[PDB]
Amino acid sequence: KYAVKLQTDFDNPKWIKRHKFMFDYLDINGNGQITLDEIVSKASDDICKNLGATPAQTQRHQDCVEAFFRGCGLEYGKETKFPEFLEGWKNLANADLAKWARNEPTLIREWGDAVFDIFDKDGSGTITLDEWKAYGRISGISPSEEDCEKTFQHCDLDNSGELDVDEMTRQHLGFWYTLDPEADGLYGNGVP
Ligand SMILES: O=C1N2C=C(c3ccc(O)cc3)N=C(Cc3ccccc3)C2=N[C@@]1(Cc1ccc(O)cc1)OO
Repeated sequence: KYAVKLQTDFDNPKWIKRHKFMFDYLDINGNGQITLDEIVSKASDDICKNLGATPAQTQRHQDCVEAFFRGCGLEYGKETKFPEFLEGWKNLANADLAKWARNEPTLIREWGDAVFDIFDKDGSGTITLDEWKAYGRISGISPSEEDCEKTFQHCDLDNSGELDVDEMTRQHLGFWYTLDPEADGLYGNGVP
């Protein structure tokens, strides 16, 4: 196991292409713009509803999603195009990396906590391969049952073969923020 690299690379076509792929994935209608309203609706009225989240869990998850995407520029009643979106990610990456460097919880970690809570009815605090496939399909970020397995092959699992928020946060920092080579493949062949 290795530490995460905090060095950014916002100019790398690979990092920009990754967020472009996701932006397009979020831009359902392909109108070239998204709104915090769509992101929150996807989070609360789609994902949380279909996973069977309680009212409380759904609210906490919404609060975290709202804070996260506000981090990268989004806002209610405001259309955000890719250019602004990308610039938003640079600021968020910088802001979250600054918090990590001071041992303050990051927005990416807090989003993770909300997601894991939905699958934590017994106290384990982890997510099993089967629950991730569920999340992958419902959220649409990894509908491929195969890619989800690759996610679990890629990540370091606990003694039960289960994924915990600490490891997933490590991976996401590298995948979404630093374009760390060690993170490549986190989502299988589903996200470049
Ligand atoms: O990381 C995640 N995501 C990143 C992006 C995303 C979006 C745009 C970009 O440019 C880059 C990345 N989009 C979605 C899907 C989603 C979007 C909006 C509302 C709800 C869900 C998403 N779901 C997560 C949630 C998560 C977070 C931390 C964890 O430890 C575990 C799980 O799972 O991997």
